[PDB]
Amino acid sequence: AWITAPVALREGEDLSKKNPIAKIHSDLAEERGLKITYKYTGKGITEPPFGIFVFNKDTGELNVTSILDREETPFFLLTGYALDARGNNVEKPLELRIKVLDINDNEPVFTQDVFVGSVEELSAAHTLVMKINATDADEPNTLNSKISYRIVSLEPAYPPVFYLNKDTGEIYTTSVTLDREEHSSYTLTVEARDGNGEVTDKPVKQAQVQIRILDVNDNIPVVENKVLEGMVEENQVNVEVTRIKVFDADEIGSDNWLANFTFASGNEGGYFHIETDAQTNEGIVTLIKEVDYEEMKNLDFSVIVANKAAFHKSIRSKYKPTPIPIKVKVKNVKEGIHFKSSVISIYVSESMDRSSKGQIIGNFQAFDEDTGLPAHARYVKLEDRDNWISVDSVTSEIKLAKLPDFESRYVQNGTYTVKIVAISEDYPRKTITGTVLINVEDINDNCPTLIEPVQTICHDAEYVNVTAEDLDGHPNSGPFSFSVIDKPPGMAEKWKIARQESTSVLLQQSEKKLGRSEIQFLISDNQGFSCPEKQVLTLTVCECLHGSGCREAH
Amino acid sequence: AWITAPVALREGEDLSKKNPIAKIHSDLAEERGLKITYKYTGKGITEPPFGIFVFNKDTGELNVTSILDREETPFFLLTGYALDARGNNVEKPLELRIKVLDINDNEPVFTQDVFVGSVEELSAAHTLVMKINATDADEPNTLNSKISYRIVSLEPAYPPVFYLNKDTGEIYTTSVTLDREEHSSYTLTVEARDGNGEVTDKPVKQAQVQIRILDVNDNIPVVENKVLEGMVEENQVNVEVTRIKVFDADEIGSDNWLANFTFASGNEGGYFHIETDAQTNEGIVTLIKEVDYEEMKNLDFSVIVANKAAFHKSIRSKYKPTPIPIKVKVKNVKEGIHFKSSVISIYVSESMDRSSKGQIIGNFQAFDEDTGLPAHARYVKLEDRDNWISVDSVTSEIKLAKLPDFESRYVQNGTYTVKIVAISEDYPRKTITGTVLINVEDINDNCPTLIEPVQTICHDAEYVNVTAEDLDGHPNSGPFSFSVIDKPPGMAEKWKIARQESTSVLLQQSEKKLGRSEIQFLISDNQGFSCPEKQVLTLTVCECLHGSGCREAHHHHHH
Ligand SMILES: *[C@@H]1O[C@H](CO[C@@H]2O[C@@H](C)[C@@H](O)[C@@H](O)[C@@H]2O)[C@@H](O[C@@H]2O[C@H](CO)[C@@H](O[C@@H]3O[C@H](CO)[C@@H](O)[C@H](O)[C@@H]3O)[C@H](O)[C@H]2NC(C)=O)[C@H](O)[C@H]1NC(C)=O
Ligand SMILES: *[C@@H]1O[C@H](CO)[C@@H](O[C@@H]2O[C@H](CO)[C@@H](O[C@@H]3O[C@H](CO)[C@@H](O)[C@H](O)[C@@H]3O)[C@H](O)[C@H]2NC(C)=O)[C@H](O)[C@H]1NC(C)=O
Ligand SMILES: *[C@@H]1O[C@H](CO)[C@@H](O[C@@H]2O[C@H](CO)[C@@H](O[C@@H]3O[C@H](CO)[C@@H](O)[C@H](O)[C@@H]3O)[C@H](O)[C@H]2NC(C)=O)[C@H](O)[C@H]1NC(C)=O
Ligand SMILES: *[C@@H]1O[C@H](CO)[C@@H](O[C@@H]2O[C@H](CO)[C@@H](O[C@@H]3O[C@H](CO)[C@@H](O)[C@H](O)[C@@H]3O)[C@H](O)[C@H]2NC(C)=O)[C@H](O)[C@H]1NC(C)=O
Ligand SMILES: *[C@@H]1O[C@H](CO)[C@@H](O[C@@H]2O[C@H](CO)[C@@H](O)[C@H](O)[C@H]2NC(C)=O)[C@H](O)[C@H]1NC(C)=O
Ligand SMILES: *[C@@H]1O[C@H](CO)[C@@H](O[C@@H]2O[C@H](CO)[C@@H](O)[C@H](O)[C@H]2NC(C)=O)[C@H](O)[C@H]1NC(C)=O
Ligand SMILES: *[C@@H]1O[C@H](CO)[C@@H](O[C@@H]2O[C@H](CO)[C@@H](O)[C@H](O)[C@H]2NC(C)=O)[C@H](O)[C@H]1NC(C)=O
Ligand SMILES: *[C@@H]1O[C@H](CO)[C@@H](O)[C@H](O)[C@H]1NC(C)=O
Ligand SMILES: *[C@@H]1O[C@H](CO)[C@@H](O)[C@H](O)[C@H]1NC(C)=O
Ligand SMILES: *[C@@H]1O[C@H](CO)[C@@H](O)[C@H](O)[C@H]1NC(C)=O
Ligand SMILES: *[C@H]1O[C@H](CO)[C@@H](O)[C@H](O)[C@@H]1O
Ligand SMILES: *[C@H]1O[C@H](CO)[C@@H](O)[C@H](O)[C@@H]1O
Ligand SMILES: *[C@H]1O[C@H](CO)[C@@H](O)[C@H](O)[C@@H]1O
Ligand SMILES: *[C@H]1O[C@H](CO)[C@@H](O)[C@H](O)[C@@H]1O
Ligand SMILES: *[C@H]1O[C@H](CO)[C@@H](O)[C@H](O)[C@@H]1O
Ligand SMILES: *[C@H]1O[C@H](CO)[C@@H](O)[C@H](O)[C@@H]1O
Ligand SMILES: [Ca+2]
Ligand SMILES: [Ca+2]
Ligand SMILES: [Ca+2]
Ligand SMILES: [Ca+2]
Ligand SMILES: [Ca+2]
Ligand SMILES: [Ca+2]
Ligand SMILES: [Ca+2]
Ligand SMILES: [Ca+2]
Ligand SMILES: [Ca+2]
Ligand SMILES: [Ca+2]
Ligand SMILES: [Ca+2]
Ligand SMILES: [Ca+2]
Ligand SMILES: [Ca+2]
Ligand SMILES: [Ca+2]
Ligand SMILES: [Ca+2]
Ligand SMILES: [Ca+2]
Ligand SMILES: [Ca+2]
Ligand SMILES: [Ca+2]
Ligand SMILES: [Ca+2]
Ligand SMILES: [Ca+2]
Ligand SMILES: [Ca+2]
Repeated sequence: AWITAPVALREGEDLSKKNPIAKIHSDLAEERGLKITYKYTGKGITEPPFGIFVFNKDTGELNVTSILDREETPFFLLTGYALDARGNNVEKPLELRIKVLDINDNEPVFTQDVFVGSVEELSAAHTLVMKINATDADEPNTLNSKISYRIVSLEPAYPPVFYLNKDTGEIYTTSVTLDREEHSSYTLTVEARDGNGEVTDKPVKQAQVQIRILDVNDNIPVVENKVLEGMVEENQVNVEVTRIKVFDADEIGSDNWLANFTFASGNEGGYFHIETDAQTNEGIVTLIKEVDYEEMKNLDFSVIVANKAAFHKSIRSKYKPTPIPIKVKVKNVKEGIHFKSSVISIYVSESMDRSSKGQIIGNFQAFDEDTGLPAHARYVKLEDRDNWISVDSVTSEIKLAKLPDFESRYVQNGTYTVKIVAISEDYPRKTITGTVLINVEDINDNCPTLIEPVQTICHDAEYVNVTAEDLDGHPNSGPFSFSVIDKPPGMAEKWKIARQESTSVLLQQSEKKLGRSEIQFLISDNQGFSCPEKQVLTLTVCECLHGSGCREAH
Repeated sequence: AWITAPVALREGEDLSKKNPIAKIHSDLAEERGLKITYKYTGKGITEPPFGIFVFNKDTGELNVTSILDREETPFFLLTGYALDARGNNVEKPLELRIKVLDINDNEPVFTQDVFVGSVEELSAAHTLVMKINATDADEPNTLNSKISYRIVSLEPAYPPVFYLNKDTGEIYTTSVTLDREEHSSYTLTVEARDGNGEVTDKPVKQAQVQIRILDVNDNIPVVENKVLEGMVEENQVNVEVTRIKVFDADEIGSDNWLANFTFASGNEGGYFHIETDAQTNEGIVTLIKEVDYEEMKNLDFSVIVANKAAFHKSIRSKYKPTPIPIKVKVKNVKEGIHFKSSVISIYVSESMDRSSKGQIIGNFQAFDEDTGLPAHARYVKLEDRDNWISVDSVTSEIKLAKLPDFESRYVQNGTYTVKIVAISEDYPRKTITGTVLINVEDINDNCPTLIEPVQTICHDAEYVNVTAEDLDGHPNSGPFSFSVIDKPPGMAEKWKIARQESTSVLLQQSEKKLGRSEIQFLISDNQGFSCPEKQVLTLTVCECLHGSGCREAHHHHHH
């Protein structure tokens, strides 16, 4: 059938000047002579929003009542009827579309009053940072809804490092590089415009953007101290040598900023310890060992600075680790007298051919440690158990009082020890102790003698144990060599040697007669030496009844 | 079916921005996937005026091409079609009316540059004088065509005595009464306006109307204040006596203004005739009968004045006829001698016993008409055929010259007529004639005599007719009495009276022989008189030849 021409009406205006906007009518009223009542139905009449359209039952004319708004109603598809007096259709109901024409009656508005994004420092060009957005409620795919995003102002404005795509709202990084040390945070006011995106004096909606620039370790540390010299006193420990103040441009607090240290050379002795003070970013070096001013050790050392986190690839190999030298000066302190060595060893001999009672054999001179010169003092002897030595009270010269005896009970590991003290003149009177190590030469002045030359065994005895004693130390005692001699003749076969050891021997009589024998030995040193005295063993073999010692009278 | 809502377009305007003004379409194209072509027909496309609308065969859109003028085309009733490729209908053709909206783009204009109308004087209020008209070609029954008639300027502007209905254009009279004697014609300029009848500085078309106030006789005539005496002469006729001048306020020339006259008293004799002069409005009185100064010296009379037309009902019962005095005196004229009567009667007799030859028997005295006295004149006889009279030239005395005879052939009806003339002395000779009628007494002096005493009849005749003659007038002639007398004896018995007429008689003789006879009569008068002479009839009976005359010889004198 025929399509009824649709009606066009503009939004947001009074349309009373266009009424009636439409009129339906049947030719069955005049030609066929029937009273027909017209009525419409549809959105705006029988459906919401109500009270938009009204109609005359008799004429069939249409009427606009209110102002249309296409943002709420894009079109009205209402239908007209022609009814008889009863209420039935005399004509097939027609559809009449009413199109509402768009007008640009609402501005683009941002989804947020404030946008926030972040981008890393030294980012490549055209790196997407973030994206802003807005919406326009007007007719889609028309200039009334085409948004154009623009940058109003910027901080710190110059230079420009952000490009705002006006069509997409995307923000990119430009070809100018970002440097956080130049500008950490960018705050930016944007704008959204309607139509053709033409900048006019019209006040349009605007939001703000806040971009935070992230940090990278692209700045090498630098020492700020003018004078770099350490300072410690003598005989001190756990003291502050120096504080190495270092500057770093990167983000304060971060591992990209935190100073970090390593000894290059000079601390092989382990005299220093270094650690970074994270609050002042100072390298704290301290003494972990006492130093003697007089020994005059050079404690100078060198150190290398870097960041706790590695350097950015952007700056690597542009960095050469150059060791930073640090001289350290030491303070002298009045210490008073001392000995050039706490212990001294003087070597003496047991023989008279070199050692003699009353010969000088050394001194224990006390020096003033500060000036290193000999100081006037009063020396005194100490703990001389067997009175081997004499100490002069003034000159400190030491001389023997006896001939040393290596075999003495007071000698241990071949040494005879003696303490001595020295006292200074004037105040404050200081007392220092010394030690002398008297190493006595062991000479072979002892020969192997029997400890039990006379003894008496049982008849059931299995063997006899002969044992010797040479008080001499190695090698002047060592293993003995035993030798039983044939005196009287035949006896050498009567008394055999079964087993021998280093200082003893086992002896077995073959025939096993019961009586006393005089058995001479020649027991010789490891050097071959032997006693002038004859080593004789008087052994009496007795008849032992079990339990008892020896038989009686019978 | 559904009637398509018509589309409206304003005339006298460019409609390009409104195109396409309309569009038809079928849903059979989209649903059925068929190629359809649309087309329109009607006034503006296929009928004149042409090329006003054009249409797109494919879309079905309509367009207007030129500027419209609804005064030429009020609307366009065209019809749309939907056709397939073959050329047949896929939809019922719909009617699509295109209405043209009016604009007030032409002004009201009068049917004529000038109107003329008429209204009678002192007409009642709201009397329709006339009607003016104007036309507006714009849409009927709209303010664009509602005309408003108004009076621009009137002369005399004041007072307002005309009301012009702005809606109808009709002109009426107001309660202020019109007086044509004050103002005869109103010339009047009117105007016609468009819209709601609002008077603006806009130049609108204007016309002029001319109104004539027609006259009515509502003003009574008035005569001058002088006495109007007149004077005519004696023996004059058809002469102007006087001119009665009369004034009248009504329309000059009209019968409401024309003086009119009726005689009140003094013209019973029919001596005067009056007729009004239409140019001067004067009453022209003229003498239509001669007057005698000796008999009448004054001819005074009266007339009353009115109008030729009747007075208007408004002014009637206010008019009171006042007779106008007209003294007119007659002037004497020398008329000279005259007779106190043109005719005289004189009685005379035929007998000598009273009338005598030479006796005075009357006079014909001439009098001087002016003085009434007897005047000296010379009198003379006239037409006296038989000389019966002598008239004295000096004294006018009349006397016989002969004895009058009643039987005279010159006498007629017993009267004898004779004229007389009198001539005056001094200059000029006036001559007057008189008449004297002389009546004569008839006396019995004639006797009945026979006219033919000698006769000759035939023997075939059975009677003979004898006749007498008495020349006297009645009664002295009258009937006769005849008597045949016995002389000689015997005659009386043979000649017998058969029958007698008044003046004659016939006789029959018994014997009737052939010969002459002597028959004596005594014929007596009606008075008894008879002739002194013997009255004898000599009758000769002759043979006759049964035809006529006497047959034989001597009875003829000669032949
Ligand atoms: C034959 O005789 C020697 C000599 O000793 C005598 O007889 C022994 C049985 C012991 O009673 C001795 O006290 C006595 O002098 C035997 O002695 C051996 O040597 C010494 C003691 O003589 C022992 O040496 C050791 O010393 C270390 C520290 O220096 C200790 O920790 C040990 O406890 C021990 O004292 C050694 O033990 C001892 N030998 C033994 C007991 O077998 C010797 O052994 C005996 N036989 C032979 C074949 O000569
Ligand atoms: C529907 O809308 C139509 C169009 O606006 C309205 O119809 C028209 O209404 C006006 C206003 O009453 C009428 O004109 C008026 O005339 C009066 C006096 O005649 C005058 O005082 C006003 O200033 C105005 O000029 C007009 O005749 C009428 N019809 C048409 C065809 O225009 C109507 O009021 C609306 N309502 C309904 C119920 O349809
Ligand atoms: C920029 O703003 C736009 C517009 O707001 C965001 O786009 C989003 O578009 C979605 C479509 O997915 C819309 O929400 C959706 O509605 C449809 C039907 O109307 C529904 O089917 C989906 O389930 C969803 O609800 C919406 O218009 C819109 N979102 C908002 C919050 O408005 C876009 O995400 C924004 N950009 C950024 C970076 O936030
Ligand atoms: C404007 O219309 C008027 C009135 O309708 C016409 O003029 C007047 O018309 C009347 C009616 O005819 C005239 O009266 C008489 O008309 C009859 C027709 O039956 C005619 O036979 C008579 O002789 C007489 O004319 C009237 O006189 C006439 N006059 C005037 C001054 O209007 C006319 O159509 C238009 N205007 C004019 C001014 O004519
Ligand atoms: C019918 O009316 C339309 C206007 O609605 C005319 O169309 C335009 O004509 C002008 C001049 O040629 C141009 O703008 C375009 O060619 C047409 N369309 C548009 C959208 O502008 C059309 O000319 C009219 N009459 C015809 C076609 O005969
Ligand atoms: C003036 O008007 C009078 C009255 O209208 C006229 O009078 C009549 O004249 C006729 C004709 O002879 C007589 O029969 C009537 O008797 C008259 N009537 C009256 C009332 O007098 C008169 O003729 C007019 N006179 C003139 C000269 O115009
Ligand atoms: C005698 O003759 C005369 C004339 O010839 C006649 O007289 C007649 O008288 C009558 C009166 O009765 C008159 O009319 C005339 O005088 C005569 N007759 C006429 C005119 O016809 C008459 O005929 C004779 N008389 C008689 C017969 O008695
Ligand atoms: C920083 O300290 C690290 C351990 O945290 C240690 O290896 C060195 O002293 C410094 N730097 C590097 C790279 O090792
Ligand atoms: C000194 O002697 C004892 C016994 O001879 C021995 O065990 C010790 O090892 C020696 N001292 C040292 C340091 O060896
Ligand atoms: C005579 O008088 C008579 C009678 O009236 C008349 O008939 C006749 O005409 C008159 N004739 C003459 C001449 O007088
Ligand atoms: C150290 O030795 C003695 C005691 O140990 C003191 O008396 C002396 O003066 C020195 O200070
Ligand atoms: C060394 O020796 C004695 C102890 O034997 C100390 O008391 C003295 O002061 C010195 O330091
Ligand atoms: C020798 O040894 C003593 C302790 O036995 C020390 O105190 C002294 O200083 C010396 O070195
Ligand atoms: C009238 O009559 C005669 C004519 O007969 C005139 O001549 C005479 O003069 C008188 O006037
Ligand atoms: C009367 O008679 C004669 C003629 O009859 C006139 O001519 C004369 O004037 C007189 O008046
Ligand atoms: C007598 O008769 C004559 C005519 O017969 C008149 O004219 C004359 O005036 C007189 O009256
Ligand atoms: Ca809107
Ligand atoms: Ca909108
Ligand atoms: Ca918009
Ligand atoms: Ca940087
Ligand atoms: Ca950085
Ligand atoms: Ca760093
Ligand atoms: Ca020191
Ligand atoms: Ca020191
Ligand atoms: Ca020894
Ligand atoms: Ca020794
Ligand atoms: Ca030894
Ligand atoms: Ca026009
Ligand atoms: Ca018009
Ligand atoms: Ca008047
Ligand atoms: Ca008048
Ligand atoms: Ca008059
Ligand atoms: Ca006279
Ligand atoms: Ca006179
Ligand atoms: Ca006579
Ligand atoms: Ca006589
Ligand atoms: Ca007689």
